[PDB]
Amino acid sequence: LQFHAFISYSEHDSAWVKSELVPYLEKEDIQICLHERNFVPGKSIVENIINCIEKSYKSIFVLSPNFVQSEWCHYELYFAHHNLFHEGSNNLILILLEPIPQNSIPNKYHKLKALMTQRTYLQWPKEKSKRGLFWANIRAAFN
Amino acid sequence: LQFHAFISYSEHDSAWVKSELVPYLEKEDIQICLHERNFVPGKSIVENIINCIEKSYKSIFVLSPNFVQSEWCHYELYFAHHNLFHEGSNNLILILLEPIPQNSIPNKYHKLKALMTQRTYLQWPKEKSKRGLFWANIRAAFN
Repeated sequence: LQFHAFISYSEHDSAWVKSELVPYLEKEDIQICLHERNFVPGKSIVENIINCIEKSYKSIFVLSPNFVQSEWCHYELYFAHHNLFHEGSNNLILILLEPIPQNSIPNKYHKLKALMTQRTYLQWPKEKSKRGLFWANIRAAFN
Repeated sequence: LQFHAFISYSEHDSAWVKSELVPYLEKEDIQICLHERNFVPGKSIVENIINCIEKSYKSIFVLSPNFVQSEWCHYELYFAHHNLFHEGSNNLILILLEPIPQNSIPNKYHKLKALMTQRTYLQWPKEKSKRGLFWANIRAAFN
C-alpha cells in the first residue's frame, strides 16, 4: 500500500473536502490519493480509480446528491462487484456530507441504493458542537 | 421546437464552447439548450438531458478525453439505445475537439466506441487555415 486513504468526491463538495477533511487527515500523518495529483491521461478514469483503490488502506466516499448525480455512474458501471462495496468489508468509509433522499437516486444505481440501505455511513452534523464526534469516528476508522 | 441545438460537453472544455461554439451559433439565431445552463430544477441529471434532447432539433457532443472520462458514463448507462445514437441519425453532431485514442476508452462504453468507429465526427483543426471548412460544416448541419 502507498496511501492511507483514497478520497472519492464531487467537485461540488470540493471546498469542504479541501478545508476540512484533507487537512484533518494530513495533520494525523494520513497520506491521501486524489484525482488531481495522482490521475494520469492515457489511462481511463476506471484505471486511475483502480490504482487509488488498490494502493490505499481505506477508501473514503464523500456522499452528497451532487456526488450521486456526477460521480456514482463510474462505480455502478465498473465497481459494483468490487470487494470494497461488499457488505462486511473493513476498508470502506462512507461520509454523508449532505442528506440523500433514497428516491432521489437514479433507479439503475442498484449498488448505491443497496449501500445506502445498509446505513454504515458517518453523517456530517449540522451542529458544530457535535463535530469532533464525527472526527472521532474518522480517527477510529483509521488510527 | 424551442431549441435548435443541445450541447453536451465537459466543463474542462467550457472555454472553447463559450468563446467559439456558442457565439457562432447564437449569432445565427440558433437557440441553445444546456442541461446545467438551461436549468430545470426538480430533476435528476438524466431527466435534464433527455429533456434537452427531446426539445432540440440537433444534439451536439463535444468529444474530448475529458468528456469521455467525466460525461459519457450517464449516456452509456441510460441513453445507449436512444434513437439519437442510432446509426444514420440526422440529428447527432459529433465534434472532436481533442483526439481520443481507442485504448483510452473503457470497453464498457460500447455505444461511444461504435460512434467513434463510424468516423463521421467533425474534427477541430490545430492549423487555423482549416477552420472555416470546420465552421462551414457546422452551418451546413444547421440549414
